[PDB]
Amino acid sequence: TSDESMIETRCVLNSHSTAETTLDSFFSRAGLVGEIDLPLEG
Amino acid sequence: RVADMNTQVTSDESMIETRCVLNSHSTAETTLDSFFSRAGLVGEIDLPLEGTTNPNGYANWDIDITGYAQMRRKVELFTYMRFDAEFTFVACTPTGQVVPQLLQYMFVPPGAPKPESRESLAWQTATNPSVFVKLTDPPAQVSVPFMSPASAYQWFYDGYPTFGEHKQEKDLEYGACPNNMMGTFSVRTVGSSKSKYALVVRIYMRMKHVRAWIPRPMRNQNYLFKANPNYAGDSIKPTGTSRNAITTL
Amino acid sequence: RVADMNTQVTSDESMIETRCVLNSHSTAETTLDSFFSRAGLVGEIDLPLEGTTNPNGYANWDIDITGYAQMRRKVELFTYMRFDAEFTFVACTPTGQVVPQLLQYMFVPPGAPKPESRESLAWQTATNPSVFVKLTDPPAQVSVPFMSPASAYQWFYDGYPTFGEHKQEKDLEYGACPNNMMGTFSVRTVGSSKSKYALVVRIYMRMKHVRAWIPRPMRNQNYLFKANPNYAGDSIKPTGTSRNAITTL
Ligand SMILES: CCCCCCCCCCCCC/C=C/[C@H](O)[C@H](N)CO
Ligand SMILES: CCCCCCCCCCCCC/C=C/[C@H](O)[C@H](N)CO
Repeated sequence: TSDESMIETRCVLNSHSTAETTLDSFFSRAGLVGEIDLPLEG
Repeated sequence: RVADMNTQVTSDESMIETRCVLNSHSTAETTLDSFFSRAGLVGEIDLPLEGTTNPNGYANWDIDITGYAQMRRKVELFTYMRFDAEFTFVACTPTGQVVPQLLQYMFVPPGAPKPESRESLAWQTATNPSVFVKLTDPPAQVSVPFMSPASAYQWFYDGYPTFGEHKQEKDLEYGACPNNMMGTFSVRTVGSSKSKYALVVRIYMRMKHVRAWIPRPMRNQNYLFKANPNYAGDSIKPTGTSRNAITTL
Repeated sequence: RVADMNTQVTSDESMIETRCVLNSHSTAETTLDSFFSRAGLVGEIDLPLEGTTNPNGYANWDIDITGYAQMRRKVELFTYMRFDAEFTFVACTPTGQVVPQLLQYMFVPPGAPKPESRESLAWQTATNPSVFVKLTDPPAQVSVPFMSPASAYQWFYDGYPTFGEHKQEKDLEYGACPNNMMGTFSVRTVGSSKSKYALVVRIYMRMKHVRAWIPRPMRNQNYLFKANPNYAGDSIKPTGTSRNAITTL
């Protein structure tokens, strides 16, 4: 509850960016989605 | 209700008589962005064919740049040190040969699963930053940001990470600030079967946008262990060369 | 950079129907300056001829107004109580006779020497406030200020005066606030030889400019010891009279 109704708080300047929790940050990372085998004798 | 709540005609002047000297001498090469933005060897990864070091074609190199004396002494001139890093990986045969082998560098941040094998499912790198590159390609260069939870990296941590009583079994935790260990750098040969080439991955790291804070004395003793200021006590050498007498050179 | 540093037409109205009543009823007699500015017996001093109480013609009465139940219960309605006192001393024979005897009342504040005899050198009263008066004279009346180091007198002191561990031998110090003990009230017969009259000095004390703060429950038990809320545990009586049954009167 925004830390105010539970404890006494000081002023904190939250220069904490939320840009890394976006979908374009959480999902724009290449991951293995397919492996194709082209063997010689298999 | 309480009210209590450039030489001109010790700056060379007080010691000798001086002429006017126009000092067009730039200080731009002594900056941190000049002294530290030079890539140095911070890691070497061995992927041999018959050796017992990394025989399965994969290796998990814990990110610790204090493994080589040159760059370790360079960065250990300070304690607190915030920078972005240009990481370069020069993969080659132990004979120096450039073999047609495909490798997968993978940055494994703390908490991410370290691969237990060459064909591990952690190599799918759906969220981990990973590099796919051949040895015939030029060395893989990546820009690594300042990733520490702290405001700067900390080559000297006078303290312990955890609480509780610190016995001799937990004495290895001294100086190990987890603001500096940033997971492992995982290398594999991308394939089900064992690679036919012995491989050496040399990590060269160049720090950009460097900020460093607290200068300490340099390292005048031989480094022995990574992230450890331990020195050979029975072979302490002086900071420099010696003289047969003080009245002579 | 932080920003954190008189009845008219429950006031008789919600229960019954009321008429308008002009309440010209003064509240001036229920004030502290009305309830407490009445002199009461706070001390009796015996100076007999053959008794062992004060046989030498002098007495040192420690100032403690909790010696008589009426005024003690009056003032003990509160804890904190700041006032100036009108002290009256009615000296007489134990038979009530008014004898031609000269007495010396002497206020001995804490630190001042208590007289060890009738002819003590403390009776020179060069700094101590002292009263010289005959028994044939009217009772000696003096205005005593508010002399406490505290902001009010304190008939109940929930604590100890000194520090350190409080054993059973030091248990008598409980409730003894030295903001209230104001030395002794010393009486003598002014003379080298023993007075020929048995004497009784009755201290009557009237408090003026009274300020009292914290009302407590009154005293519903019999007082036993001065400056002590001790009660007879095996003979605890109720606050009032009893009834044979609750459905009857
Ligand atoms: C795709 C590869 C990405 C590589 C990411 C590398 C992370 C760079 C972090 C470098 C910061 C210092 C690392 C550790 C510091 C020291 O060696 C010791 N812990 C302190 O003595
Ligand atoms: C010339 C005679 C002067 C007489 C001076 C008398 C001083 C008056 C001080 C009265 C204040 C209270 C005295 C003590 C209070 C209580 O009896 C107990 N200490 C508390 O229970």
